[PDB]
Formats: sequence, structure tokens, C-alpha cells
Amino acid sequence: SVQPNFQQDKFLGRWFSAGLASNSSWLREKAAALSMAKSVVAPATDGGLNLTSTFLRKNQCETRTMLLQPAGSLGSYSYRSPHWGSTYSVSVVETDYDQYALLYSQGSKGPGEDFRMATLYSRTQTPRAELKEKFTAFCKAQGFTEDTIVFLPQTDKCM
Repeated sequence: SVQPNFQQDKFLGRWFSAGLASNSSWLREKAAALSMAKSVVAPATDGGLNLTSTFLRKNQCETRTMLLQPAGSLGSYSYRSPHWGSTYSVSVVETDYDQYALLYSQGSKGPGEDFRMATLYSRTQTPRAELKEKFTAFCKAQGFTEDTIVFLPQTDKCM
């Protein structure tokens, strides 16, 4: 399930990781104990995307980069994780490009095959009420119970 007629160039740039829902209790715990700064979506070679996440961990600014390769329909990507020895599909399910994107990720190969995550990307660091509701409803249609949805703490300290 992808955004119809997905335009990758319009998806680029600065986003904020504003909420998530996952079936990993470990991941929800870690994320909520962090403060999120901007994410940057940039082009990689062969039509890929470089996703760079910045966050505050013990008042230290840190960054992680993920290489996403196009895979399947326009708007869908695959991510090979060295650390988890697994591959994950990541799809932009719904975006208006200018305000929000709803992402859905799940394992496709390896031990992480069962992993599932919904992500709210927002162009603003604090998403409006209606955007928060849109994300919660999306999480529920993806089969996440309400207590597995987390709106992530944000910081302006790594900008």
C-alpha cells in the first residue's frame, strides 16, 4: 500500500519524527527516552534515499543514516540493516509532501521479519491536532493498539 503517483523529489528534505507505533516494546521504550531532532531525506545513488536521523541522547547530539533502495511500487523501499542482519520494507503510505507523511515499515527477511512500525513524519516539529488524530487512526488501521502509539519527545538542541 503506497501513496498513489508518488513523487520522490517532493518527499526530500527536512522532516521530523513525530510519532511511532511498533510491535517492539524495546523500541518504543528506547525512542520515548530520547529527544528527536530533524531527519533529513536526501538522494542516494541508483534512485535510493539516504535517511539521516538526528537525536539527543544523554545531552549528546547523535546521528544515524539509513540507506533505502527502491523496491516494489513507487514509494516503497528496502533497508538492509547490518546490526539486525535483516531486511525491512519501508513504504510512504500517504503523504501530501508539504505537511506530513505516514510511513509503514515491516521486516521482509531475517530475524526482524516480524517487526512492524508506523511512523508519522511531519514538516513541522510539533504536528497539529488533526495530524496527530490522522496518525492514530492510521496506526489502528495498521493493527496497532492505542497503547503502542508514541508521540516522540522533541528537542531544538541539535539544530
